[PDB]
Amino acid sequence: GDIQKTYKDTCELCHGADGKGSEAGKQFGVPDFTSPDYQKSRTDAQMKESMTNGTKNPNYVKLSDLGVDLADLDPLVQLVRGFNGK
Ligand code: HEC
Repeated sequence: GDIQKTYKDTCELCHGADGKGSEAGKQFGVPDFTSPDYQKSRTDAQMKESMTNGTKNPNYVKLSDLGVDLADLDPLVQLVRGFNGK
């Protein structure tokens, strides 16, 4: 549905259809969302902080700069969690 469409349209280019990082995402330095070790290293609040505020890393565009509806943040975090263990 709508959240999966948003992921396909403005996240998958970097994060990949499998969450592991496309060739582009690996060039930019995405994490591996399928890694259980990566997943458990971040709380949901920490993910949301990065997505809302940006990080120290100049390669990461905060999601409001991508134009993403702020109401999509929580479901996008849940979608990212969905890659865990795949
Ligand atoms: C390339 C241009 C990207 C697009 C489009 C999106 N993301 Fe991304 N993301 C990217 C990088 C290079 C990184 C790591 C380095 C950094 O920029 O900070 C990330 C990181 C994330 C994370 C992890 C945050 C954490 O605290 O561990 C999440 C949860 C994330 N990205 C989600 C995400 C979503 C939902 C996107 C579409 C709306 C999206 N990203 C786009 C690179 C790129």
